[PDB]
Order: sequence, then structure tokens, then C-alpha cells
Amino acid sequence: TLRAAVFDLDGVLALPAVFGVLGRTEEALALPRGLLNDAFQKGGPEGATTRLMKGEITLSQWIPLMEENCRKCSETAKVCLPKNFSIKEIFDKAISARKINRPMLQAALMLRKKGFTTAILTNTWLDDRAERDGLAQLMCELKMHFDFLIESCQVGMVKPEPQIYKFLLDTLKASPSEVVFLDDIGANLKPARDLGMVTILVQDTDTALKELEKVTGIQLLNTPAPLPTSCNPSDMSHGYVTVKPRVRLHFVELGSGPAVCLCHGFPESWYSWRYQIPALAQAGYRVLAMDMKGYGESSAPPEIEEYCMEVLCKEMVTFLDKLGLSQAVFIGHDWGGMLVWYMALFYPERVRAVASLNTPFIPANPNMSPLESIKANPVFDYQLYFQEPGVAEAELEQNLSRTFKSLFRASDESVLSMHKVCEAGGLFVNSPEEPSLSRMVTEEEIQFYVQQFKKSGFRGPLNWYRNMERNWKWACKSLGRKILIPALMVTAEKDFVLVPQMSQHMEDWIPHLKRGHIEDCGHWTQMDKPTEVNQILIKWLDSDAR
Ligand code: NA
Repeated sequence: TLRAAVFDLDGVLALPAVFGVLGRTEEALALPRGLLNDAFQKGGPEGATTRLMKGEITLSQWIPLMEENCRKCSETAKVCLPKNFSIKEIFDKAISARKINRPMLQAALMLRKKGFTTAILTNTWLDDRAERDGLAQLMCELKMHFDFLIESCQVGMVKPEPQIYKFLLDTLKASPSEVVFLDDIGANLKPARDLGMVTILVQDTDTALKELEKVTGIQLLNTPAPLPTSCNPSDMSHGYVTVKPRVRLHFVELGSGPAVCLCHGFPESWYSWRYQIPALAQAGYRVLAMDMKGYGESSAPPEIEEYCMEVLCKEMVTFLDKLGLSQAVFIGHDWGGMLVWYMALFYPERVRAVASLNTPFIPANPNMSPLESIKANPVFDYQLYFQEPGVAEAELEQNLSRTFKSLFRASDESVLSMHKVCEAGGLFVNSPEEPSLSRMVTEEEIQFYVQQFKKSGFRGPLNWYRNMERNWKWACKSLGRKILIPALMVTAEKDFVLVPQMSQHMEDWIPHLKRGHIEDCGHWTQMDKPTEVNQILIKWLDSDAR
């Protein structure tokens, strides 16, 4: 019968509770027990703290009223507050120390995944302190995971008044017996129990989650490690820049801080970074996840030479110029990784730092045609199949769902071997018509790629492979250079085309190179091991890109 879960903020979704600082301050200063808690609740429904929680006044206006209450309580107790006593300092530290209670958030996310409507209901204030950004960030991270956020200072009602509970039920569109309500303050839980709500008094998180699990019948404790947060395309900010007549690049943008430009490979999308975008934004970066030229909402001109590396790099420089960005960190995967190494070699002044997933940096050999180098490696046979215009386009466009379901597979799920493709007659000739769904992707995720590729198909994307000679002549101009800006190379153990061993000589040309390595990871690094990718990238960005 339960179909809604409501959580308090202080002491439930975030710990240590700010309210607990009154007791901790009394004990540290050896003040009479309850002195600061009595000053905080002084006047009850008519006192300063209720006015603050209803939004009548702001936190900075309340701070001197709380201080006056502290003195009235200390005078009646016959005691004295310390010389440097500061309510602002006490509250600044408590708010800063209070972090998200990750197991409680994990449980709310699980209930929402199982069809529950979730909400945060909190008695809170209008924070106008100089340090208010810290709590604004915490609220942004939390609220995105809930259907509703109800704050006392916005609605002009406070717990435990009956009106805020009726407002909550109207918001949830639910009868009280269909709601579980979690709170750490017994008095604020009482009105919800009177209406008939299932209530949980939260002291330690583990016991609260055992009660929640028992009453909902859903496993919440001891669960497998969840995936990082993903992106819902319709919830993102979409940006568009014209880099030349007829050529417009699309990107998704999230976060504040140093600009980080994510460059996908073939045949992908900005959406290939769906697990990285929220994580990097939360870590303090302004993420720009591109639809590379030829893909998604970016322009896809038909000419092969529009996709040579020199042109593609010049366009990424123009993209930064139009956005007013002097630099960005460039992170690439597959063809995007090849692009970011050439951005580092030709435009180091515009690249704050560079990172590649899977694609190594191997200098061009000026004594061998790129055609002969490609012919020498059996795993690169699919590149020769992609050379003749129209052949691979017809195969890849014939059934888009089959194409993405065949390509996007973990290392132990393959249906396509990248060798003997020309002799076989195509990539999918020994592959099923209706491939099974990989554990890495849902049907809904495959359908997003299908819809993106309906616009321009595979001509633009395949043209990235049709400039081997042009790219080789341009790369040969850089053979006397080294990459001396901050760089990271991430290898994937089970990518059988871009094998880790191919990156072994990179330090000869990038002497200060940093590395990451992902075990049991295939070609589709970002979606195969997203937790590991996020950990490696954030660690590297925080040490080398700030
Ligand atoms: Na072949």
C-alpha cells in the first residue's frame, strides 16, 4: 500500500545534524545542559526561531536574536558565556561539517527506482550568510534525486503545525496511509502519525533503514554498489555554436569551475559521457560534452576532407573562441582521444590539460604510408572496410537498433570481431539479427543513440576514418615536438583494438605523462566501468588541472 517516502534533511539525509551542535557546544564550553537548546527554542511558536523557519526573517537577521536569547538563558541559569562567543561561527562550522548521509540517499534513490514518489520536507531558513554557497551546493546535489523539496521558509508553515502535513499530502497526491515519513525529531513525527502515516524515528541510520526495509518490503541495506548518476537529455542545458557557415557544434553543459571539454569516439554521442557529466560537475568543473562534427545535433557535411584532424582541431579552437574560453581541459575517447592529443600538439596554449581513454599517442612514421601501417595490424581490418564510401554506411544504417546493440557490448559479450571484416563482407555478417541487450546499456539508452543517428546517419562519422593520408602529412609537421602540458593516458585491459601495450612508449614523447588503468574493461570505457573512470578523472583533474 505504501507508495511515497518523505525524508527530513537535518539528521536524516544530512549528518552530523546542525541542531546537534547546540549540545556539543554546551559540552565543549562546560555550559549548563540545555542552555543553548533553550535559547534556540525560546518563545516557541512566537519566538525568533519560528519566525526564521517560516521565512519571516533571514538567517543573518536571526543571528543577533539568538545571541540575545543565549544571554537571557545564561542570566536565569546564573552562568557566563565565553569572551569570543559567536553564534555565527558555531553555525558556520556546523553547516560546513554537515554532509549528505550517503546510505540514506541510496535508500531514497532505490525507493524512487521501485516506483515510489519521494520528497524532502524540512524546517529550514533563508540563508544570506557570506558562506551560503556551501549549503546551496548541498541542496542542489540532494534535490535532483527527489520528486519534491518542501522547505518551511518557502511555504510559510513549519513542522509540527498541522498545515504543513496537509500541504505535503496534497503535493504527493496521496492518502496518509500510503506515505512513510522519516524524521529525527519526535515532536515533528507526531502530527504525521496522527494522520495515519507510517513513521520512522531516526537515530542511527542503520536501524532506520531496517525499519524502512521491513515496512516497504524493498531491499535497502547490504545492496550492490549502485551506478553513478546518469543524464536525462531533456533535463540538460543544450548549447550551439556556429564555427563556420553551415557548421554548428552542439554540446551539453553542466557545472561551474574550470572548463572540461569531453570528446567522444566512433560511433557515439555526447551521451556516451552520461555517467561522467554529473560526477565531474559535482567535483567542481564546468563540463562541455560535445556532439563531435558529423554526430547528433552537430552539423554533418558530406565531404570527406571536412573530417581531417587539421580541420576538426581548427573548429574546436574556433568553438573555444566563440564561447570566450582561453583554455579548456580536453578529455577524449577513441577518435576523440586522437583529436585531444593533436589539440595538445598544435594548440597547447588553448589546452589546460589533456586526457585520453584507450587511444594512445603514437607519433606518425614519416617513412611509411598510414595505409601500410594499418595493413600490418590484423585488428585494424575494420578500418580498411570503412574506406570505400557508401559500403559501411549501408550496413550500419540498415537497422540502427541492431547496429548499437551489436557494437556496445562488454568484453565477455562480443558478437563482432574487428579482424577479417573485408573478407567476411561486413561487420555484422556473423552476428544475430536481434542481438541480446548488453548489461552496459538499457533498451531506452540504445533508443537514444538510434534517434540521434536518424538525423545524419554514418557518413560524417565514417569520414573520420577516411583522411589517413591527410592526417599523416599534418602529423609529420609535429615530429620534433613533445607534449609537455599535463597529460593522462587511461588504458583498458580488455580493449582488443586499442590495447594497453600500444601506449608503452608514450613517455618518450610525453615525459611527465600520468596514467590510469582499468581492469576487466572493454572498448566502451565510460559505460563499461563508469565508477572507475570517474575516480581516475576526478583524481587527475584535482591534482593537475586546477
Ligand atoms: Na579481411
